[PDB]
Amino acid sequence: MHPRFQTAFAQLADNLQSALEPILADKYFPALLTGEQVSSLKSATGLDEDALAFALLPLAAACARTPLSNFNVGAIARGVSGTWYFGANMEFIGATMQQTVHAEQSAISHAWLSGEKALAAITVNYTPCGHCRQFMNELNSGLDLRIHLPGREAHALRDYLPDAFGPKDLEIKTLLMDEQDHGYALTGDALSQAAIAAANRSHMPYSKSPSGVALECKDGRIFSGSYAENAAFNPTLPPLQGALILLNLKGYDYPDIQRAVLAEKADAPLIQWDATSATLKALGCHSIDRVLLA
Amino acid sequence: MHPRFQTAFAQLADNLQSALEPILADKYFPALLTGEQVSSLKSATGLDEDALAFALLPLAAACARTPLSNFNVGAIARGVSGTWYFGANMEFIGATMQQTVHAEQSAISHAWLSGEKALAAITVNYTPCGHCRQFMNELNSGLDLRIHLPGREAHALRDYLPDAFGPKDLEIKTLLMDEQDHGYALTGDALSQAAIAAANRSHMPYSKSPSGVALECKDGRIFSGSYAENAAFNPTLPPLQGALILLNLKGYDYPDIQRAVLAEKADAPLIQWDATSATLKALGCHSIDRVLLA
Ligand SMILES: O=C1NCC=CN1[C@@H]1O[C@H](CO)[C@@H](O)[C@H]1O
Ligand SMILES: O=C1NCC=CN1[C@@H]1O[C@H](CO)[C@@H](O)[C@H]1O
Ligand SMILES: [Zn+2]
Ligand SMILES: [Zn+2]
Repeated sequence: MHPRFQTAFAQLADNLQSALEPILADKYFPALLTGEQVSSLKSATGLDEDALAFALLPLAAACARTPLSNFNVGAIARGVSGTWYFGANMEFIGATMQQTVHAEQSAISHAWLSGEKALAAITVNYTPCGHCRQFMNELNSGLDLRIHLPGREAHALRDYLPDAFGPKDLEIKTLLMDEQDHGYALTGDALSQAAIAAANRSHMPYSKSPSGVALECKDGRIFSGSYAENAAFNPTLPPLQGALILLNLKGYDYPDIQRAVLAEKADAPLIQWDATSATLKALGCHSIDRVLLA
Repeated sequence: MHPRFQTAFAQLADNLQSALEPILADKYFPALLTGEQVSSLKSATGLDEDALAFALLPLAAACARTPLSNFNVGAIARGVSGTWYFGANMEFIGATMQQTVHAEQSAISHAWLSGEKALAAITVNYTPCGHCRQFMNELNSGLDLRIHLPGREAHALRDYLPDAFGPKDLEIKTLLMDEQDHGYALTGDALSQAAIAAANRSHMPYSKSPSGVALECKDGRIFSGSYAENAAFNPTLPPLQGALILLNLKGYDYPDIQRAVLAEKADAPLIQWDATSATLKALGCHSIDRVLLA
């Protein structure tokens, strides 16, 4: 078991620990649960989904990286597919506040990047900040998304975001998690191609600047991230962040990072290049390349 | 009159135009109104504050810079001092979504930077995004801040941000707009000293990384910006943005920018350097220096 979970695990109910023991066994437990797994857990404990989800929060929170806040936040996105994805906040020393990732954004991207077509709900161990409520309203699930918090009745997003601002406000018809393929040809080595394919799924109706980032680990494993714009602009998820989310959730660490590539247009109104490099260097990765879309 | 206002102005009621004619006369009308001015306006039109504020929105919106969205948003912060500050969104081509500024952040910083001790209300021509609701909850006015939108009853922030996340959540006691002075000694030329003094007023209880940016225009005018952190991290206002807000609001343009300086600690957990330079270069400013706090 991945040391991160150690303590959390020790804190679970016996019947839960038992059901989990085998799953968390693998150090590379992918911070996610399939329907089947979920079902199994429900049988072993008497928990319902909602209560189960809350019960797991602490494992999700155990994946947090909070050098600054020391405030660990865990979230669980529930796929319409039945799969449940963990998510946790990340803070990067040597960068800026704008590079931070919220437990909520983590889980949702985890899901999205993983191929999830839509979410049904999200559970968080702490009420969501406004930035995250806004982020959520970009999804194809809209204001209907249900949100579960400890010691609270559940609610739809619309409740947490009254008189909401969103894509419609900008006359945008395609939502995040909707299907997209920008059609760029894949080229170069593996890393580049991963980066480009990531750009191909990017959500960028506002600026129209597709981008993607792919990271290669020491063991040759690869994590890639897609750009996701947001109607309110700022809460947009940069492509780098996507990759780092996967990387951390999947059990790796910064130092495991070998080289990275960023793909984007050269003539785009917005440019990820600087922020990607800077942050990566901050994390200690020095090999970064950029590939130009067309 | 500053060409930007041209059309807006043409759209105002006659008695309003009249009262304004003289104020807006100056090309460098500072996008702000003192109590006296306000009073005057009320007398000339029969408007009450709330209605007056709405009536002016279009001038505030006229200060917007929206190369991307083409979506002009105006806001008016009302000082407890009686002064009213304009605010408008800004989008920067060649940068990233995270560098964007919301009409709301503009007005509030305008006020804060100007020396305002606290706000009583804010009026916006469009419902606020979640990022801005969160930004607002960092202020010393808390959830009480009143928010006025067109065709809506007014409300407190708490209404737009139910079950809010904020500074208290992190056990923070000093709010934005509260009084602060970090006490760094001022040194170097004027520009540096402006930058450092800006850092001295910075709000950064979370990361403890004070920073400030000062810009020098062709005419030798100087605009400076203070760093303002936010409990939810991301909605934090970088120091550069502060300066650019002032610069644009006060009637200048990017090209008027001569040289810039950024002051910050070298050993700070967060670092503004990269983003500042990058964005400034994007705006076409090549002279940037950094000064190290101590
Ligand atoms: O992830 C969440 N969710 C609820 C509220 C805040 N945060 C995060 O919690 C820390 C405190 O802001 C930062 O890492 C930030 O991203
Ligand atoms: O300034 C505001 N206030 C209300 C909602 C959005 N925005 C802004 O409006 C444009 C559309 O998101 C961007 O410039 C963004 O900063
Ligand atoms: Zn959040
Ligand atoms: Zn906003």
